[PDB]
Amino acid sequence: MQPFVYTTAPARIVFGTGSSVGVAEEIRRLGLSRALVLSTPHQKGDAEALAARLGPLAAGVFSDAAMHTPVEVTKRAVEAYRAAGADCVVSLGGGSTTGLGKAIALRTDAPQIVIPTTYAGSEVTPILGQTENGVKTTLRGPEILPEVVIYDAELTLGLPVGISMTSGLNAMAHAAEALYARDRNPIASMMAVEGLRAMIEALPGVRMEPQDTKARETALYGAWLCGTVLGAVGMSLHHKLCHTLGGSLDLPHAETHAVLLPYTIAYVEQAVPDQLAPLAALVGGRAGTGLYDFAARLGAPASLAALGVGGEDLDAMAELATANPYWCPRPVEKTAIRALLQRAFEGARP
Amino acid sequence: MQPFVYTTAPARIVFGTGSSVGVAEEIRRLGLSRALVLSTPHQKGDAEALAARLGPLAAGVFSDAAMHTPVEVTKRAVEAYRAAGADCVVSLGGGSTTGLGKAIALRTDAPQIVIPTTYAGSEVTPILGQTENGVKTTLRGPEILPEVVIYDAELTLGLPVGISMTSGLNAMAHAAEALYARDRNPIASMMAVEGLRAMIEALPGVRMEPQDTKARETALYGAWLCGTVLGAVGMSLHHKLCHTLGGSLDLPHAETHAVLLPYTIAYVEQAVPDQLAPLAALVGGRAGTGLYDFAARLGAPASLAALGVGGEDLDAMAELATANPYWCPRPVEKTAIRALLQRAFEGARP
Repeated sequence: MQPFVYTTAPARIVFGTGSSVGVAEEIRRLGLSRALVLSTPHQKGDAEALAARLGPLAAGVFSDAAMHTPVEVTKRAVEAYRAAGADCVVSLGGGSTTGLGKAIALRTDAPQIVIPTTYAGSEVTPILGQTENGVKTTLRGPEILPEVVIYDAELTLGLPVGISMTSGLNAMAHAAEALYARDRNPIASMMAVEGLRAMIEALPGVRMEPQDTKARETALYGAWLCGTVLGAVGMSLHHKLCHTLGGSLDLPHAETHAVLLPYTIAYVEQAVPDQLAPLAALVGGRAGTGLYDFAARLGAPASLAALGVGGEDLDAMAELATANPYWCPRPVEKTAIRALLQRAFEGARP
Repeated sequence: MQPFVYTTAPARIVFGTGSSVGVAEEIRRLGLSRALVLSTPHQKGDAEALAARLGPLAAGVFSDAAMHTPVEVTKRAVEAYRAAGADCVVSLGGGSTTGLGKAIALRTDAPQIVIPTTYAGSEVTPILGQTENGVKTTLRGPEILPEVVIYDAELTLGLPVGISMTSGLNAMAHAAEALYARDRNPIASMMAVEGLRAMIEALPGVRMEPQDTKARETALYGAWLCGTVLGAVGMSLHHKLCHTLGGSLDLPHAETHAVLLPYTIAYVEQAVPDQLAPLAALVGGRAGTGLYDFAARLGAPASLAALGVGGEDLDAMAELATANPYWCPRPVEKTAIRALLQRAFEGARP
């Protein structure tokens, strides 16, 4: 056996269809009483309805969360948190909403109750990416990890199919990289395999019937495990490239994951195919090409060209990706990253 | 899916052969500097050798750890801890030594760094048993769960084969009951299966070659996961029966588990075969009868009669077993418990 470290941090994860009826009780369980409910504009009404349900337990709604968690928006949200007299945040939504809550927590020590409605998995990680002056940078710390998460699959029925598929691939990216992360361990790897298995089973079902509560519950269960293993063992080249392009080119985030994943996994698989073998098994092929084929079954975008990236962007992106790199089992110098980005731009099978 | 709550607390688990060289580093990482090193009288030499190596970071050695964690010993240990200006404990050795550290932690808030040398699994539970002027008590709480565990298989090579087998079966019992816990969750269940797989692989290897570090590492990995699930979810018939029956008759603890497990698992398996299916699949298609066959493979005692129990004792045991009502997936009824005890007394196939 390879040596390892396995670490747990304090968290309370509530999982079940209809579990979101318990938001009030979870606020009270923390000894708190004035939540700022957070959303993007895409779930503004849902946030307002939740705030109304909370009554005296809601201090207000901030519905302006933004992709890539830009510092300008965080500054507004913190001012709103302070002015409202809030004592916690309730983050209703996807990864952008969770990210805002984390950015507020970093600045204010606000406890977070997160109600995820996508497969981003941010709700169970101590990691925060924030964008400032065209660069997204990541931080990790106990201040960032949400105290409480409420998983209610009924809240995912309305997630549009397209973003359901690419958010699903975003979840899979977490688990795939967990298999070869610097801080990998056998339990995180077991959980990563189960998360991948769940996503591979569920996403085609969700595509076939977006209102299928069984397929939605399986996908959300998978996303929980995929996010958990990201939080536990960290990340590598794939996440670095997503953060680089996402931040700097303002690319659609889940879509960037979906497009890059077959290429970044194919690259790493050349060096550690044994570590990626369990993923290769689940996709019924090689890990990289198998992901490309699976993403095609889901109808996900397959090229960076489809995301509006220009060939002229790639040099700068390859250079930026070598600043503050994430650990990788293969060397990831600028020449190699540029070639990988060229492959992803073209969108052909790895 | 069955809804669940998954709660974690802070813990760092360091796993690897030779890892015990890293105790100083773990004390430093906690920001602590005055460790009271704990042991039994036998491991006094080992404890003093560790304290010497710790230099500035050791406050002293207390080497009077005793079975069942008697309050008289704890009082002397706490007096030593407080007089030395200690700020944590290092619990080197068996379950008794882990218990002493927990008893000190209860009273002093001492962080615990546990270096287990057995399969007790106490190092990853929030449970503490104590004896006070003869009175055995059990408590549980977050203050009891050790902050740090260092698993070094090289420290387990001296565990005699007999107790290795029966304590290994006792560890498996935690995982088997975790699969049907009232508060079962997917992470505890995955851990449970993995712990069972590890013990099923390792224990026969240990029996063949007790000095084999590969088999020993796998067994210690199994013990960690089985202890973790003991710590995470509620046990049931098997544990309640071993506790009451072993406690009342002062029967050898691990041996009682080893004898009863096939029968108690068989009993529950009649009602919830699907929950035990992941275990049944590891032991030939039926969990209860499979565990009977597996235990025989290890040379474990196979009957209550082999543990000194007489036919005339069974009535009283059945009364004790049904004296204190608790949750089980199958009704616990005296008639069925009588039949279970008779089968266990005879050492017959379940």
